[PDB]
Amino acid sequence: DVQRTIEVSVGPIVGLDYTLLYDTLPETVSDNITLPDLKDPERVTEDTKKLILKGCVYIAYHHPLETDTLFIKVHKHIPEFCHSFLSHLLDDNALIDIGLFFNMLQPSLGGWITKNFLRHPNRMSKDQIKMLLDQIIKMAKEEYEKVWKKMPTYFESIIQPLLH
Repeated sequence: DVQRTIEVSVGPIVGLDYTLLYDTLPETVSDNITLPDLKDPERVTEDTKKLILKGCVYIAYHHPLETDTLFIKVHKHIPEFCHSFLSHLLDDNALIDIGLFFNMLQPSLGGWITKNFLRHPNRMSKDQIKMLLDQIIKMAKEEYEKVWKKMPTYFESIIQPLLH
């Protein structure tokens, strides 16, 4: 029975417990996917990728104490898990154009978003970080070369302060 649990809990992201992830995601997400979907972004539709990513942002916002086993086995690995799903949805030389991305955000977050916040996401509040990550998922489908090509890692850098 040890092998039965290894089979289900272990997947592509090292250290992530896929059974605890499936259990922790909101039912609005888990009503629409299975645990094997979490292990294989390529077999998931674009819209279901976005639904999983939005769920990850939600449980990152509502994370448990960082000493809990659940945090170590799930939340600690959400940045890498989101990087994977984002890469599939959408290079060590390319950069992230903060100035273009700031303009892209004006219709949705222009009332409060600042260049400072985009350079230093750990300076945002938890509510702001959540709003930025949710907005990135909403927009995801020139700008590709400058912003979207680097977004999987930039998104990873934004959600990490949400976890603490």
